[PDB]
Amino acid sequence: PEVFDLIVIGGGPGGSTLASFVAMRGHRVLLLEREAFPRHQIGESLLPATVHGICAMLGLTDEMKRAGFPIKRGGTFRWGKEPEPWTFGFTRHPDDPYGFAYQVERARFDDMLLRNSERKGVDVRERHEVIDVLFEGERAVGVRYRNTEGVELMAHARFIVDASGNRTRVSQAVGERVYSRFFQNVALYGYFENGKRLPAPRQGNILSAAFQDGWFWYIPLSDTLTSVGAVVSREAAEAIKDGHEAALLRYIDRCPIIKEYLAPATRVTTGDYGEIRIRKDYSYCNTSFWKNGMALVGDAACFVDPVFSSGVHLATYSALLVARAINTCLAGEMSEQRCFEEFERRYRREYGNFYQFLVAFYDMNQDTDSYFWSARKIINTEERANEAFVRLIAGRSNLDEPVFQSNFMQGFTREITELQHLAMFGLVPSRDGLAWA
Ligand SMILES: Cc1cc2nc3c(=O)[nH]c(=O)nc-3n(C[C@H](O)[C@H](O)[C@H](O)COP(=O)(O)OP(=O)(O)OC[C@H]3O[C@@H](n4cnc5c(N)ncnc54)[C@H](O)[C@@H]3O)c2cc1C
Ligand SMILES: [Cl-]
Repeated sequence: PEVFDLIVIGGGPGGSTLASFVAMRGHRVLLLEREAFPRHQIGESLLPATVHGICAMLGLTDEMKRAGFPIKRGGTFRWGKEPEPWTFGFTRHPDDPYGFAYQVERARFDDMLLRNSERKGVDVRERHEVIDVLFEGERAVGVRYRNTEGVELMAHARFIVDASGNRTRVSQAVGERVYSRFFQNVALYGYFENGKRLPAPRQGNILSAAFQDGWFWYIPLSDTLTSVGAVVSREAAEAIKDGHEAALLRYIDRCPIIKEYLAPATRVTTGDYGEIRIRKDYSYCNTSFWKNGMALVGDAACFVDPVFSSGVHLATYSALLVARAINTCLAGEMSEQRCFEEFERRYRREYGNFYQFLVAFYDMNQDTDSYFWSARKIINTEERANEAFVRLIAGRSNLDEPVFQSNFMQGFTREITELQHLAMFGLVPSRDGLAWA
């Protein structure tokens, strides 16, 4: 049974990124991926930190350029108080640092990434499904898998990392997955050909649009292809079944901007983009991201919600953080505890930043007759007590007098909240950036 420095379970952006970064330091890594690449996965809109930070460190800048991925300068939102769409840009000027990102076909993007792993020296093996992580001495020491044929084998390493995404079958070995009560949403999504684009030089921007029952994303993948998804209540899903296509089509009709952008369009009916998928119970965090010899990265560890497109960034950032722990420990410096505690602290900080901001962002949409939006509001009480206090001591307690009248990780249990509080409170990289100094 083969011996490695690291075994990575899953070859999406989390797994391939971590594998590459440790192999780049000259270590033995195996990466097992259940599927044969290329394969469809949701998660198409990217951020500059991944495009200009991660992908540059991986040495993929040039290959990204040549791919023909639409260039994402920011996004447009129909969201909040006003009906008119507003826009954001990553930077004030088009070409200054971290100025843009891409809208990617994940099949091609992940494949591109996994191929780069190989070339970086990673032993990647497709059609290989991990079944169990193996423990000895209270430490993760290997995995059981099935290879390309039905054959059950084993492999061993000093470190085992679950990068196997939301359907991980091994994460419970590290911690308990705890679902957010706030982001209790289901996404229903398909692909459309020949749909319209945003104006100006913004054709490649993501568009997200709120309507009465939730919100839509609208991501251009090429001149002809658009990813389109409705994010609605979990409760609505339990009645979209036996009628996937009809549910989405009816949702499209009920969102003006999406209705108009898809009027010229035909839905893809064949291939990987001809299906309409559902994702449910996607918002969660684990009670722990590492134990002893094992770590969780990407969707295996935690996920917030698709608005503002943070998933691939989180996966790739956590991959870098784990890579640094592994590259620093395999060099006999520091300790496993110091390095993996730093990993979890940093990861929870970035996850927490997005969680907090997205709760407030959901809260800012005004739609007073929407059940969906009314149930996705910041739960205050203490601010309302404060406001009443302040009204009183300003001389304004009389609300009938016209002369005078002219929290944290919401939706989570205490355990997640406390872990997040410690990490956020409400080490520096080596010159290489591949380990800790
Ligand atoms: C509705 C929806 C919309 C989203 N939109 C965006 C977006 O616009 N932008 C963005 O950045 N993110 C988006 N995300 C999130 C994004 O999908 C994920 O965050 C991202 O794919 C995480 O990558 P990963 O490497 O951790 O996992 P994955 O991409 O899921 O890859 C894990 C890999 O592990 C493999 N695997 C599974 N089990 C095993 C096993 N037993 N053994 C071996 N291999 C296994 C799988 O085949 C897969 O290839 C969205 C998510 C949802 C739910
Ligand atoms: Cl996301």
